[PDB]
Amino acid sequence: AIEKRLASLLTGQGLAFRVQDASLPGRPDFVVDEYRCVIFTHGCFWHHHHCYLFKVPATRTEFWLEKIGKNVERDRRDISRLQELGWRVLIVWECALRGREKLTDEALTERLEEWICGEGASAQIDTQGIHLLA
Ligand SMILES: [Zn+2]
Repeated sequence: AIEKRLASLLTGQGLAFRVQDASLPGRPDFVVDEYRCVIFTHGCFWHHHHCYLFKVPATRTEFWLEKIGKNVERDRRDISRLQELGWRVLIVWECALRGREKLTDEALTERLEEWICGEGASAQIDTQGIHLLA
């Protein structure tokens, strides 16, 4: 589900990028060839984030937890394969992009500028800032 916010923010920074790229593991939402980095915009429910957007469904609970667990394992392998290929990976969680605690365009823009152009190690952005992936 292509993120409007991010396409316009990346465009404003002067960067060229590909979107929803099926040629790379995980089909990353945005790919910036010039800086060897890819960006995923993950939903907090489907990818099992630890924030307030994560809610356990009251119906077929076990089924849902098993399914979302499998999504997480698949995400870990896609991220490892990308890194083995030489890509840096950023995950921007949904809680940073939409809803009550979302970042301002200014805060979000500054974190993107430093991470892309400063060649930061793989990381993830949430409502509390930027964190390494490992
Ligand atoms: Zn979240």
